[PDB]
Amino acid sequence: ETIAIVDADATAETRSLLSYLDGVRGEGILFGHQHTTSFGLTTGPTDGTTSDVKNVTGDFPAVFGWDTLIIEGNERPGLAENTRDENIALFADYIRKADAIGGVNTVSAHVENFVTGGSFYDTSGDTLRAVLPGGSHHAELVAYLDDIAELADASRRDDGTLIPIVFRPWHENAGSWFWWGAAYGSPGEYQELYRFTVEYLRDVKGVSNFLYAWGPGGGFGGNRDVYLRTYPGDAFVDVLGLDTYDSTGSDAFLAGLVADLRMIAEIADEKGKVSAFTEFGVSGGVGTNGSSPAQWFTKVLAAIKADPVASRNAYMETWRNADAGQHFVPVPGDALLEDFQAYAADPFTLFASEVTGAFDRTVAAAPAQPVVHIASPADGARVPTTVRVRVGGTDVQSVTVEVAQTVVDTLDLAYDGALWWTAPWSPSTYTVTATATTAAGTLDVTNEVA
Ligand SMILES: [Mg+2]
Ligand SMILES: [Mg+2]
Repeated sequence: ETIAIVDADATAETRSLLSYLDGVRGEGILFGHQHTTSFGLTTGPTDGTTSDVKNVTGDFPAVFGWDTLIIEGNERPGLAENTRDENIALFADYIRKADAIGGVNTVSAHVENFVTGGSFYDTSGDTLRAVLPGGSHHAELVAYLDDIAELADASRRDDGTLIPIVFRPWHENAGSWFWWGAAYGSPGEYQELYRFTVEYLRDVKGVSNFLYAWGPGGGFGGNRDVYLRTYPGDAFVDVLGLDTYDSTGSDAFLAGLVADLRMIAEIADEKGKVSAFTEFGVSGGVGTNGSSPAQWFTKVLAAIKADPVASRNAYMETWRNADAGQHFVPVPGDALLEDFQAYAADPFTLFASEVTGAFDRTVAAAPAQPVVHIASPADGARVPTTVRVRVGGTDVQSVTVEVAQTVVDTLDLAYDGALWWTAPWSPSTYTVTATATTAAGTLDVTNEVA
């Protein structure tokens, strides 16, 4: 078997996981839970071995979700008193335990606001643009990504084998609740953020156990044009996702959801990639500060199962069981408990003990697709600066840039020794076209800038 994978030199276990995730589509959907062994309402103090899901269904989820907030010391097992390095050691320990249980690990990144010192919910500071290549706070993103690379390398089985992780950075960017969202950067600025993240981890740090997930949000009504507006590209994404919460349980909701789920499944099928329901749940959760829409879990599942295309999604993850006010997996006292248990007992939903042959497959990577993109200035950006061009997946002889408004400037770039071909530029709508002469032929790309 030969598969399209973002990291063409990913570990055998990592290519196996991507193979497994595609093959499971339409046969069964893996249930996922965020912080499943680190936050619980029925577990007592957590140590990476107990889960609310296990306690109420008799099995751990098939997908264990985590966050880089652990590294920051803002979420258990991470502690604010700890160094980032000991938080990383705790993080890797919990991933190791999940793997031993038989689950698949996924990691999101609720990244701190580098500019303001605030949280991921602080949308001031112009932080997205500040962390892009050439940005005033770019070094801080680099430091943050180094910690992630460190975590990836610490995530090893007892025998030394790297545990595959589905890394899902910069999620829900079609909305504006996070500082990396749609109101704080053009689609092109977001794309360069995502591309840089992949390239820094894979190419500069040599991370080999990552699959890359991208999930811009939910509620697209099956509109591919809106959904793919911020699509980073085939060379950057392994898993296409969708994040949708509801508390109505209405026919209108389920119809819109099915439309989005078949949309992502079609796109993934066409591209030879995987699609997944990356986040789902009752809005506000199922606790005292949430809702109990009648039979919500089984209604969602029935709507998915009834559709032969919508059901072609590898996993569906719900959110963290923080406290009585805010939790997403029902516990005794919650009206939705029995319905979740019914959802869990459905043969279509897969839990930890039902995950088999995920990591031991023999599969080859398709050769990496050659790419060129202008990292600065990003498409849609407002502009002395440095033009940065990335050429990946091939040997490069030269890179030339033409600025047009009629051509007003021609730049010959030089390789910087690590990532970009660059040149100085001293600049009402410019067109910036990069042309790379490579061993895979001529590649070009055009960014439009104000
Ligand atoms: Mg590598
Ligand atoms: Mg089941």
